[PDB]
Amino acid sequence: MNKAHFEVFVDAADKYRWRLVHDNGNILADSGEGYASKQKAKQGIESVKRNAPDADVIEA
Amino acid sequence: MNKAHFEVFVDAADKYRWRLVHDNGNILADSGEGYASKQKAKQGIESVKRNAPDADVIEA
Repeated sequence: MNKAHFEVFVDAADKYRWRLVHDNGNILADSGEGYASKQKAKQGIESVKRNAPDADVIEA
Repeated sequence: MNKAHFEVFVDAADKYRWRLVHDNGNILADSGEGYASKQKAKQGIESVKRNAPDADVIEA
């Protein structure tokens, strides 16, 4: 029912990162970290999809 | 079934952002955005929970 998709790309330091983008083109989320493997980047996405929908937001 | 939680904080420019952190203490995701409203930060989280678990990852 959503309109969005993840995209893994390379950082300025040749690192694998990702960002979630809505149909409009706004950044919804980002990997936060950077790594030297595309797999790990994708693992971050799957890690978030497995925690994000249940994780509670607190104001630090 | 998970171990994580969202946390909203201030950027170097007085902006409200957030990051998802697992029990391990690793950054799973980040807002990617940065704005002067705490509400917007939290809106980003809810928006990601509404797109992330359904969004498909593309390797750019």
